Amino acid sequence: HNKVRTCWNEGRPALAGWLQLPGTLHAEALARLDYDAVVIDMQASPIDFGQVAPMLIAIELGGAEPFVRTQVNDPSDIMKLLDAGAYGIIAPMVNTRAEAQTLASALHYSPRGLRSFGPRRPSLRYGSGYLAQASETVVGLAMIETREALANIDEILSVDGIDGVFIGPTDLALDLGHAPLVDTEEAEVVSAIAHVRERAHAAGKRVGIFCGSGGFARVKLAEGFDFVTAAPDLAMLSAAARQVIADARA
Amino acid sequence: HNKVRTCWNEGRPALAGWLQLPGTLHAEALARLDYDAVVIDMQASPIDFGQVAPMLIAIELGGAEPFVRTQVNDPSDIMKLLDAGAYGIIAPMVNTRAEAQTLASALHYSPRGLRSFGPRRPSLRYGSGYLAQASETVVGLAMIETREALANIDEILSVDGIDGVFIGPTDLALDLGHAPLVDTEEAEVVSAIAHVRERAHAAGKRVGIFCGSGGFARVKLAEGFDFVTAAPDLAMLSAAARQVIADARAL
Amino acid sequence: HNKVRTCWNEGRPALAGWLQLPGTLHAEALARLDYDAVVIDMQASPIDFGQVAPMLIAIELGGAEPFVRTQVNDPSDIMKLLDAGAYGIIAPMVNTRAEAQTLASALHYSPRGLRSFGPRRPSLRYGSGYLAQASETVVGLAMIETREALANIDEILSVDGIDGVFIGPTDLALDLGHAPLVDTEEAEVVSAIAHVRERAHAAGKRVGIFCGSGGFARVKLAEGFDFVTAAPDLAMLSAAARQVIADARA
Amino acid sequence: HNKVRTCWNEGRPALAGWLQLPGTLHAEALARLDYDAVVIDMQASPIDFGQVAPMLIAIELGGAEPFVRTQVNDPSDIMKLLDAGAYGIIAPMVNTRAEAQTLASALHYSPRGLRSFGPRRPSLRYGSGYLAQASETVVGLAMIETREALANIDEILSVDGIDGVFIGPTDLALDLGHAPLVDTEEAEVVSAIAHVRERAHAAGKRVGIFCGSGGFARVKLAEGFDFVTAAPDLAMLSAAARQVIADARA
Amino acid sequence: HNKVRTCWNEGRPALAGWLQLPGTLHAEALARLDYDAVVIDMQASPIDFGQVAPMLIAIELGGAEPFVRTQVNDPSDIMKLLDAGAYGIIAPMVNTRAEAQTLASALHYSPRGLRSFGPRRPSLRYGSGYLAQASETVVGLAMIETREALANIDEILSVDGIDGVFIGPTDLALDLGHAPLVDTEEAEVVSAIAHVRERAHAAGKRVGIFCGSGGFARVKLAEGFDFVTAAPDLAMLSAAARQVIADARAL
Amino acid sequence: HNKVRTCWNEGRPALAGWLQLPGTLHAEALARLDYDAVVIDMQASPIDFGQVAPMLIAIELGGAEPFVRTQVNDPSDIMKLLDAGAYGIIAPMVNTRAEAQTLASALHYSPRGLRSFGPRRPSLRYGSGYLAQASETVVGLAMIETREALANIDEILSVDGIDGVFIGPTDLALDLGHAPLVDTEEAEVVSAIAHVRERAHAAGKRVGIFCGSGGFARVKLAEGFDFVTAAPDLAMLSAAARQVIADARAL
Ligand SMILES: [Br-]
Ligand SMILES: [Br-]
Ligand SMILES: [Br-]
Ligand SMILES: [Br-]
Ligand SMILES: [Br-]
Ligand SMILES: [Br-]
Ligand SMILES: [K+]
Ligand SMILES: [K+]
Ligand SMILES: [K+]
Ligand SMILES: [K+]
Ligand SMILES: [K+]
Ligand SMILES: [K+]
Ligand SMILES: [Mg+2]
Ligand SMILES: [Mg+2]
Ligand SMILES: [Mg+2]
Ligand SMILES: [Mg+2]
Ligand SMILES: [Mg+2]
Ligand SMILES: [Mg+2]
Repeated sequence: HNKVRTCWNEGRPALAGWLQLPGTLHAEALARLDYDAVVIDMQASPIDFGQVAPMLIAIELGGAEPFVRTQVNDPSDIMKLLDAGAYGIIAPMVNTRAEAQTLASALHYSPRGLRSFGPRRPSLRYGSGYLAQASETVVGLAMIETREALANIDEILSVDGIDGVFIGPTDLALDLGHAPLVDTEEAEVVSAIAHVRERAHAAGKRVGIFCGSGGFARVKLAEGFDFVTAAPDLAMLSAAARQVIADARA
Repeated sequence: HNKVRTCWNEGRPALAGWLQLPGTLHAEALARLDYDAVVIDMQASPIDFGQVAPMLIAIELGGAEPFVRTQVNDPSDIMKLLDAGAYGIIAPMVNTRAEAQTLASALHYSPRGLRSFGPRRPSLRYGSGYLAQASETVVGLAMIETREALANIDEILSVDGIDGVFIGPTDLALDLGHAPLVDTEEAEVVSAIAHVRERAHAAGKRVGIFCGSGGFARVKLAEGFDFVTAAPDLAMLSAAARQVIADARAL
Repeated sequence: HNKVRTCWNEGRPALAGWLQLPGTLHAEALARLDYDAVVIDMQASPIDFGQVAPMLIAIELGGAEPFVRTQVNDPSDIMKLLDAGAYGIIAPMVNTRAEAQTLASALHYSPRGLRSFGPRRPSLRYGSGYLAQASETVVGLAMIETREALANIDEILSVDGIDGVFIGPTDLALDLGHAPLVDTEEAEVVSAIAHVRERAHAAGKRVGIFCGSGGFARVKLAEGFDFVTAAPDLAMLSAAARQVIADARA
Repeated sequence: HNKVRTCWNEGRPALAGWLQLPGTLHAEALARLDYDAVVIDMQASPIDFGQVAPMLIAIELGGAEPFVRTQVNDPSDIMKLLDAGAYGIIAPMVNTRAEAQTLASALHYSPRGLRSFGPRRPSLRYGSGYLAQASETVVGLAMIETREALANIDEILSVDGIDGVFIGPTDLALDLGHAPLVDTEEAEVVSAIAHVRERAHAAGKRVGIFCGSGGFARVKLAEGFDFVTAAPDLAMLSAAARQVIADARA
Repeated sequence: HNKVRTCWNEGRPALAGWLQLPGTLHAEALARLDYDAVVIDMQASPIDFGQVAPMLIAIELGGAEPFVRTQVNDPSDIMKLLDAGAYGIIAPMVNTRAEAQTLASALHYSPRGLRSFGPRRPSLRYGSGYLAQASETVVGLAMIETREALANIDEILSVDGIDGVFIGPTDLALDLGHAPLVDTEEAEVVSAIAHVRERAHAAGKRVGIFCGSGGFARVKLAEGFDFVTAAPDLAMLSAAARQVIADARAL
Repeated sequence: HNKVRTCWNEGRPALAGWLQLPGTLHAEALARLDYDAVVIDMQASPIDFGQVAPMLIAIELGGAEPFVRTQVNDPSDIMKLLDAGAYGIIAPMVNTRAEAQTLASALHYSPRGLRSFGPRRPSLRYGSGYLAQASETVVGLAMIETREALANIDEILSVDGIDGVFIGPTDLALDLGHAPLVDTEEAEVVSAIAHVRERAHAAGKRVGIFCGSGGFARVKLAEGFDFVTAAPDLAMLSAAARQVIADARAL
């Protein structure tokens, strides 16, 4: 079973890791922590497909559901990843109902979508009965990180075949005319985010958000978020080394 | 100029990072911090030659001195790394004078060593007049992490063409019959490390040490070690994540 | 000369291999067998471009025409591959005349198409006279694997600059509302396939099909197919190991 | 600062290298020569993203501004590269004002464009003030290599958010119905190129051109070109080895 | 637990696959079959360290024990593989007791061997209390494929810290002056293999063998070999394809 | 047939290219020129096993004989390259007869050597009846680039199973106390090279040499060297670019 979906079915949210660094060793290492999922970021990173492919295997062995935030909302790229044992897709810059249908169409075999049939790695996981349950095995979120996304939120949330939406808070803050700051106090950004969540849950759909600290993720979890990511590997690693250095040199 | 040798020339220590994770992005980032050097571990890691080459380029662009802890003390492996712009070499399990001579032979052109001439990247960095300073551009440390190497410390320090030694405290604890624990303070191991430190300085040679934490590294800097590494990327990242998860899930 | 095109000119079909596993050693090994071509599958596989590039070289040394089934019908991806010594392109999910023109446009230098000029590997094969013969050196098939493709078959086959079409029988079976089974007996799927072939040959164009067994490929060859692939490396390798195990344990 | 932009601000053109061969050693080596920039060609080459990523680092260490000629004018591919320390983008086959706006939109953060915010490598170069100066740090050229591009030159040059255009002379010669020859004497091709340059400078925008010899680049430099590339690594390497062989065998 | 050592503990053989082809997709797939272990050949293959690391992860996710046949019997190569989650080691051309001691030294922490401590992947799999069972988590086999190794079988079996040996029948045939043919039954070679088998069991040590076919492997299981590999991916794939082509082109 | 051995059989020299740059595109292109062979330098370069494998395939498709200058003279490294379709081996720093014997052992199947049997690519190229000609399909050269190797030239040439030697003039100049300069004509080094050439031919053995330029290579062909390499890709590319830049920026 999909571990995030089994979180949701058992009435609780998922906490996910977020990797910008390529490779299998930190991926597995983080996956064995009390993360329900680890997201590989193929957008704001040097991670291409050759590197993602072994990292999905690493996360699954680690005991976390492999998730990928794609470079772009592209049906054929999303389908390749599904076939490689990506079991969650987060599509950036989903701004319209049409783009969200485009996302949906990639996540589901006909007749519900137009997903190409060749399930190399999921067939090994789920076996010859994969077709029947393929849809439930995969989690699909549209990212909301523009003013336009915000305006089209109900129409995006109308789209059958996506589990929910995922807030890109830095892109969202920037396009709102504010500082691209993670975990921001900026009142407009904060109200926009709360508005996205309320609309999502009213549409009976799931909402997630990207966090830069445990402190902030704790708060989002308390406010009812279903899928919270904290924190990117490079940011935690950078912060950790800065502390090691200041402690060593004090 | 070698950033580590500059520290040493002004009679100050060098502080170095330590990578077990392949990739250029974290190698550049940590290199931009207040690290004098960044060591790529090619031993206890999934980093092979193909991954190491571009990480060297990134650490150098970062503005730290590129260091490698080799898989093994093998002269052909060491030479190929130096030609790929390793300016720092930490050769593991150097247990005998013969083995220090073998390290030494790789770090120096004839007649001082038998290093092969083909310095693809060094000649790009130091241009004309690289050869004239080749030996000083490179830093070479013999790793002490065995009973045998503890016994043979004086003969290892006698070898002209090495700068000094580098302690592996966990592997030394293990080989002295004790728990292989991070930043060990097992009394006997503490004694053996103190002895190595003193014999390095008595010999006019630099002494360095592997640290798993900022606390231990600060104490080693205070004990006058010349080269302190702190801490491995993977151990810093796992602890960082464990803490972010505990704060996220806290009542 | 293109070995598949020289098959066709000499009044006989091509039998091609089908690789989902990355690497050069099996590629060369299979290429030296009595395969006229080996197809690299960049869709239902972890094969990205970094891995495809050496595999094209391996197949050509092996003595088989390097063919690639792309992730997607994309002009710029197809052009890169041509430039890397892909000499056959099979484009998945070609559903409309417009998408088939899009395919055609990538395969041909102006004025016949809008192929970007920079023929890194074909220049080495064919020399400074490559331009004059570039078109004949490359084989272009549109895949037919949807109901929509089926409906638009004559219009697809109308498009100047494609050699023919290639049936995706599992995607085709699935979208027809049937089991995604290779080498299927399902009567609708079988009639649809026979209909695609008849229309193709009536349009004086070539038709191929993907097979999962030698038994089935034999039949398609007999029915007049011009380009038959059997069988994917992973499927033959999986089947072979299952036999080795049952023989060893009997 | 961007070294090409500082060339232009100081009233002089840029001479750039052009790499079709993957890897870091020749990249750094060429970057330390009296090249102001080195362009990595991801179109007419086997260079994918995994190989480009370390080559950008190599060029920057070498002391030349890392430039990339993309496979295709794609917003999400261009954005990934920016984030990887590509500081110049040359987009091939820019044929219309709309495609040039598409290019522009990728190069600039909102509100001037819709660039996704996650500046992994430029943040390390420029620091926390990167946002304010992001636009100036990057150089954007639209390639003109079709008749259609030629026809739409004023409209392309109208687009705010591109520095200028870059002539693809072989594709341009080919589509003009002439031989795809580098550094061509063909009178129509020569007049078209001179016309592109004149229109560019009249629009107060920058113009570049791809060259195959130092002799030709010298001439383009004299005619007022702002960004001249000479010559592709494989072509110089091939020519050099042919000379070595003829000298050795004489 | 080591799936091979579990087979052995219940006094049953282990059956293992054999990969010469790089990639994670076929390594996972074959690992999901009724193979106890899957050996990655890093000797007679284009598989280097960079490709081997993710194949280990895939075989383990597949649910077979990850095994490696090394390029050479070299302790630093063996240690780096064990730390990357090789739980099974087959070291080629082990011809002398000294060479078995050298294999042995890599497979065990001090004081039983001189394995370096840095178990990145093993500590993730076996968590707390890995060190307490480290030796049993790993399986190490000395390869017998020479005249010299045939002569020295008893002294190789005497070495405490190896589980047993692994026969290379083709390389042994070749070195005994005979055609290097797959699953050879050359009378003299058959005698030499039988002798190795008997001296392994007399010594209380496990004995294994390379098979190129399911037929030969079944006979070896019947002769009581403890570890049988069958058959190499590339040889299984070429024969599979040859047969599909012959059926496709048949009248 | 081996293109180098064919040259030799008709008593003509072989001319070879030399790659320090990873990638298949330039390896194919230069192989299509009038080069008899193309040597991949795995020593003074960032080329590891993973990059070397597909470059061999490209040089062979190019229509030149695939050659490798190894990182080190190590039999397991040499064997794995031959099985990956290296048909030409240049082993560096071969200084003693023992070291030539060690090269020799890797190039030949028993009983003439102890090469492991697993010829994945060679058996694809030469099909049935590869084994019958395996030794002649491969060319092996001992590199002379030291004082020691100059002294021991006669005992190195005595070793049956090597074709001859390959001079590294820069490394030989360096080790003889002189400037390590490209295509050196330092009088003493010229003497040492002439002596090596004469002792190779006296011994009935082939002699080859590293050239950094077409001029030097032409002179060596004229002095009757049997194998001349000219010139490294990276040195040819940097000079080519320097010249294109100087012409571009000229008044
Ligand atoms: Br945790
Ligand atoms: Br963050
Ligand atoms: Br066949
Ligand atoms: Br199939
Ligand atoms: Br210059
Ligand atoms: Br050109
Ligand atoms: K977990
Ligand atoms: K620094
Ligand atoms: K064939
Ligand atoms: K420069
Ligand atoms: K299994
Ligand atoms: K040739
Ligand atoms: Mg965003
Ligand atoms: Mg040398
Ligand atoms: Mg399909
Ligand atoms: Mg063009
Ligand atoms: Mg150690
Ligand atoms: Mg063997």
